[PDB]
Amino acid sequence: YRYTGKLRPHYPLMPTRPVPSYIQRPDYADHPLGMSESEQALKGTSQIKLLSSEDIEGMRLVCRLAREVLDVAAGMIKPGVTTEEIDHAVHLACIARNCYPSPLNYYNFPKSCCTSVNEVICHGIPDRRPLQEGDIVNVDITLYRNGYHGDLNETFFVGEVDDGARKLVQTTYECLMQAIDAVKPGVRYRELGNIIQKHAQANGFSVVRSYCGHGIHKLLHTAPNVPHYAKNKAVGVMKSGHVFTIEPMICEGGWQDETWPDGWTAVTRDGKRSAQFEHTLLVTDTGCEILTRRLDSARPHFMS
Ligand SMILES: [Co+2]
Ligand SMILES: [Co+2]
Ligand code: NA
Repeated sequence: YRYTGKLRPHYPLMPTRPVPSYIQRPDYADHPLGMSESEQALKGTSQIKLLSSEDIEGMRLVCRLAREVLDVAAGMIKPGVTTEEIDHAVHLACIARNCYPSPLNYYNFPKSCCTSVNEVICHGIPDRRPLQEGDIVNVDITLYRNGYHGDLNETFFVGEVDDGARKLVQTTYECLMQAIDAVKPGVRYRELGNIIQKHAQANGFSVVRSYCGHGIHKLLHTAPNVPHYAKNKAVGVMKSGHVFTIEPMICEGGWQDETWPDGWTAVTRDGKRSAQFEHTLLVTDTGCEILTRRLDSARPHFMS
């Protein structure tokens, strides 16, 4: 394998962390290949759940808890901390809130969150590498509580970063918020990619194509499929009670991605940096509820 950049995996990984049996587990947790029966049984549909009041409550709860866990991780971002150390703290924080870390054994994914550094686009595997001054790192938190998943991520600065990092991360956040600001009943899912790419391109950045936002609730990913690039073919129309993510991945260079031999880590083919932000959203009649929002600050962590 030829690496696309400077980053390398730092093995071995610490042994898999167990989750006490009293925490309720999603179906894939105990599947030998981490496949999800319940996702399989809805594999290939494009019908979008309209959430019940019970569902809405379940999604508010897990999404609030997911935010608390991201906030734990955010508190640890500094030079010298390894992504495995972050993942360990995330693992314990999920358990402390009676949640299962959704990534863990999802299709045999080995860790309890995704940590994506620099040229990693998404799905980086926490490992023994200490963060370096100048890095950018995304932590993507998914929790499972009482049958529901919630999903968010932020990109963070590790110490002082260069002007390119500041611009990439600011622009990515702007793309997310512009997309969120358009969400409301009657809007086509395919429209969000138009808004995102327009802002990305205006700032000299490209938009990852191979990864999309997604429905989420009792399934970790389901309809709708939500591309972040212009003139996509996404199917469907937003309706009150829809819940899905918007999670744009923006790149300094080209949009092309490839996967490491680990089968998870997605990287820019050119080795240039990529940043991401994600919220889980619930479509309401005036617009949407940002289920994963910060409650105690107006702004994401990187603006500190
Ligand atoms: Co997501
Ligand atoms: Co996510
Ligand atoms: Na990155």
